[PDB]
Amino acid sequence: SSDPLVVAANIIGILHLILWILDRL
Amino acid sequence: SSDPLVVAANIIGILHLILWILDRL
Amino acid sequence: SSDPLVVAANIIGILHLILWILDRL
Amino acid sequence: SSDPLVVAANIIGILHLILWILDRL
Ligand SMILES: [Ca+2]
Ligand SMILES: [Ca+2]
Ligand SMILES: [Ca+2]
Repeated sequence: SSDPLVVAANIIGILHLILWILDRL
Repeated sequence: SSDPLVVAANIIGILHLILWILDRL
Repeated sequence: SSDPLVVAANIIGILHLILWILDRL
Repeated sequence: SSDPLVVAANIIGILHLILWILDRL
């Protein structure tokens, strides 16, 4: 299986990066 | 039995995301 | 082996940190 | 033992959060 906390970590990090890039652009 | 390291990572990432959103708003 | 999801977490985090530093400077 | 890839994830996120706060403050 996969750790649900690591998936959550990825989701949070990906969203933060995406929202920040779109904010700047 | 969750990994505290991974829990810490989620707390940091989520706090950072929330603090950044609220600052931009 | 290493968890691919933890590898993705590092890649995302360090990319975000690098892009933000570069943006600011 | 602790997973070093998870330690690094915490170090990156913590550094990034701190740098961003200090930059805003
Ligand atoms: Ca503000
Ligand atoms: Ca710039
Ligand atoms: Ca500044």
